Amino acid sequence: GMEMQLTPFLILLRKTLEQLQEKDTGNIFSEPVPLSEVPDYLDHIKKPMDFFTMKQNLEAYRYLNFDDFEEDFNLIVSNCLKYNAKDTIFYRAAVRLREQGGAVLRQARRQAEKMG
Ligand SMILES: [K+]
Ligand SMILES: [K+]
Ligand SMILES: [K+]
Ligand SMILES: [K+]
Repeated sequence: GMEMQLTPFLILLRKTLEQLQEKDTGNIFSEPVPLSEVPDYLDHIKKPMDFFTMKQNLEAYRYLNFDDFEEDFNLIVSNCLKYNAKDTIFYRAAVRLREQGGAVLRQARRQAEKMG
């Protein structure tokens, strides 16, 4: 709302991004999928996303609401489910990350709501 301040909001997103990365204990989503090694990746995936790209977007002031930040985290998970077969560790790690990251985002959303 009209009382929310830029700096406190961005510090909340920086802490939330660190918490979401802490849940990716495999470091699967740290960096963009390398297209030289996975050349069919963009056949399936229209908007690649990863935690490094999210950190760049955050520090470029591209996240000015909570839902745009959440949408990019959800894209990390949804892209992994789309590309990888259900029997893979990567697919099951993305399902887990959706669960654990959802809990991180619920606590962070309460802090955003208290900024008015
Ligand atoms: K990590
Ligand atoms: K992936
Ligand atoms: K599953
Ligand atoms: K899911």
